[PDB]
Amino acid sequence: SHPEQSRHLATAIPGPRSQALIDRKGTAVARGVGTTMPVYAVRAGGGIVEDVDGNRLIDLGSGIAVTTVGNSAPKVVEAVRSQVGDFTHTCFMVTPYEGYVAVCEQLNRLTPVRGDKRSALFNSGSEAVENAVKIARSHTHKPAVVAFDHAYHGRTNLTMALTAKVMPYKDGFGPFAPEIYRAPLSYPFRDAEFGKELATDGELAAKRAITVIDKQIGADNLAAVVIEPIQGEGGFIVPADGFLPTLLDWCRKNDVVFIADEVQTGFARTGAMFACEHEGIDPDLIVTAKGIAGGLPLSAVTGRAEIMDSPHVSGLGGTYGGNPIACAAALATIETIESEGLVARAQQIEKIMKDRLGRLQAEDDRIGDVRGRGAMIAMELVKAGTTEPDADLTKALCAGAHAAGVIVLSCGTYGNVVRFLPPLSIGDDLLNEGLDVLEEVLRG
Amino acid sequence: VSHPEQSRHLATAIPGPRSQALIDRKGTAVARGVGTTMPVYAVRAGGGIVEDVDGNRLIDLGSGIAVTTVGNSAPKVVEAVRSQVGDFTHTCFMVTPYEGYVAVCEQLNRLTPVRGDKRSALFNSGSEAVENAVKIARSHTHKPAVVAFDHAYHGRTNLTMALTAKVMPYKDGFGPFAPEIYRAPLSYPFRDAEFGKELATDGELAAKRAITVIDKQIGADNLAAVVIEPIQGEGGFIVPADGFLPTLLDWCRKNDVVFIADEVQTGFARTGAMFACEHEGIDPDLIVTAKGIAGGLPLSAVTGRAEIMDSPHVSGLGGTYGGNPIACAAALATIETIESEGLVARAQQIEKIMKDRLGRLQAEDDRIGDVRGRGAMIAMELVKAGTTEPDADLTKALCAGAHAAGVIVLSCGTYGNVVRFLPPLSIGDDLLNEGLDVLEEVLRG
Repeated sequence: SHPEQSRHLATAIPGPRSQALIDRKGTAVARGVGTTMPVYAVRAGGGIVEDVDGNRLIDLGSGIAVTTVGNSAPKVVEAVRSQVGDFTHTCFMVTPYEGYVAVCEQLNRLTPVRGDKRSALFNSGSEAVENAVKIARSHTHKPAVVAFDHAYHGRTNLTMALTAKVMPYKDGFGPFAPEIYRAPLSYPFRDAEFGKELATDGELAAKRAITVIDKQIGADNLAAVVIEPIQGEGGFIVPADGFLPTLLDWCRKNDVVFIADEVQTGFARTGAMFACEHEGIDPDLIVTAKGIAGGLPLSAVTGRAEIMDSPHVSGLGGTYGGNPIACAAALATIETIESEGLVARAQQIEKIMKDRLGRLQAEDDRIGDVRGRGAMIAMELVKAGTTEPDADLTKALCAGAHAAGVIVLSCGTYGNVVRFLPPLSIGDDLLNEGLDVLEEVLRG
Repeated sequence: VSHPEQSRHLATAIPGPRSQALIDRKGTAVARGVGTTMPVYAVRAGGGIVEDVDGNRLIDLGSGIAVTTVGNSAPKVVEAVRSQVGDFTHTCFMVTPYEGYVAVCEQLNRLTPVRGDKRSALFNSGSEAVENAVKIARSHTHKPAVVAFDHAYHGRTNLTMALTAKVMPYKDGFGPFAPEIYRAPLSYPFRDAEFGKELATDGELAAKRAITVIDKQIGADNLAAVVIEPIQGEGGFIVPADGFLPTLLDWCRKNDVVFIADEVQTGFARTGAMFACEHEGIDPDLIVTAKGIAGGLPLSAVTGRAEIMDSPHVSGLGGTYGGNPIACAAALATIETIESEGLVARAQQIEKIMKDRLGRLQAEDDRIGDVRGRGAMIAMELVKAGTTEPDADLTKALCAGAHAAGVIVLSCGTYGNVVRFLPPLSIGDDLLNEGLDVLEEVLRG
């Protein structure tokens, strides 16, 4: 039974029980673990998170794009409750189980990779990115990996290296994994300053990136190009059409592994099962996590078999990876997406969000850009009439929204992107109410 | 919760038909690099048994590589998970926090061998937790280098692969690796004895040799941290001579270097103490935990002195899933189970049984060169008779024979010649003795 599907302010935010927990957190948990919301969760589902003080908050974050099928989705709940009674863990590398194999089979069926495929399962998106890189290096016997401006790939030493922004992800945590290189990205809103055409000519932006890659790395030294189809933490940046196709074509001609990092965009989030579908991109490897298992810790790499099978037996794995409870949850998640038509639901949500935010942009020129696909939509805030970022306004907006019982996140290289990641279980009325709150706060 | 029948049972050949069908599916769906030890597919597990799809019931002497210490599907863990999942599966602690995360951190702070004011942070895997302990140490010290030891195992990410000593299969072809990672010599009494019997058990002098390497080849003013397992796990259940860890700790404290105890495998009752640092009264600066922490659910942690832990800036630590609320509920239940079922004492009982059985076997069979470990982390090292030459061939044959007779048993070691025993603390004496009987019978044959 989920919380009542209405916003409710029982107390000030934070309320007293949340504040008590904030004080406990401060004396038990390292300060490096930051928290966005000043409330403590007790129950969640549909479009709501209910806190320890009885407030019900509208969820426009889905736990950073994780609870796409909704928190405590009925199929996930049942799958976890059943499996936990059978076994919690055998370690797949010790005693295997059907759940792991079935999830790999489903990934192989569902992903935009073409031909014969194999998969492997881990826990976090960072681990899965690490394994995609291991796999590419093993297959190609080449060292280098290139990632892009505004990219985010995780918090391990190598995924920090792959990540572009230092504060807070990398600052003081190096030195970082070697032979990682940076290439320029298609970012239409900011590329427009140098030519309206370059803001829309994705093939040309890819050629700029290729020249960097060719000259500064060389295909014969390059294992892999890793890219998010839409940059997530970097600001919900959607590349100009032609950028991803041209990159993939270059990789295919130069024996370089094209790795799509769909940790955030994957599993119905962008109004397709995978965001690579929007331009018909068939990557060599695809990394998945977040929405894959309805909140349970699971991640994966799926890819062309000949690439995936290069690592030697026992060269991939980890103790917990592909946990049987998580696998049960992932199968339940897939079944939920397919049975409830959640890809189409993300499309419906895109229409509502782009309509509402577009009308807002029309009334407020501090909104420089509205962008994204499906239920991954954002607005970038700027000093009116310019592309100068306004992170101060972004912080103010988010703080005001939180005070009014709405969970909303920011992101961006310049800290000035307000993003929207509602779960696909949110109803239209709560989605529209959340956006109403943002409008009211922005007006004041 | 209803665990499988607590008896070994061979319903079919190993593998049976249903397992063979699954082996065939695995081969066409799963990357070959994900290896599997047992040729059987699990359906249910608990107590001291794993039951497979063909109805075979195998004796579990692996606990999923030291994870299901409290037993598979432990009653309190099952209850906690089932309760939590109905409330919420995930909010991201970094977005909307929840009490379970805080409560696990408070419990770690209370139970760990770190002294003074403490803080914790939660992740998913042991590799992630090691990575975090390193990030924390670097942030706090503003020094770059980290030293790990011969025979060390710390994980499968780029940096934890760097920290890990053995290349096959952990590192091979997966570099280049994270920079400013260095290697120092380890106390390994069995193999050190060839070079001096007295020296081999002098852990203080062993530490002094490692400190000389560290001083000369790195320098304290360039070194953020020393990371070490109290008993090396994948490297062979190597127990350092007494005085090694205390002397290393003392040097670190004198030289502003973070001493990181990697208790991913040794932690949470496994060694007959809550934490293995307790056996010599070591108080590390940071301690890494995972595996047994949450009864099989994916969770890991770093706990440490508050002034070190709080060095990273706000939002510098975390990850999307870390400290998942279902895993936190399982951790709280795991801790409660260890206390309520007296599992630390149970680990001590199992130590006695295993060391007595294996010591008798060693007296009768000169191919057993060494029997070592603590608690329910015990191993025997197999050698050519009369020597310390490793016998990986015998190890493999012994493990294969055991698997065919319905016993899950693992190997390890730098030279592939260590048979390890990691029974769950929920195993009955009779099944544990039966599992050991199987190993004996296979070894005789």
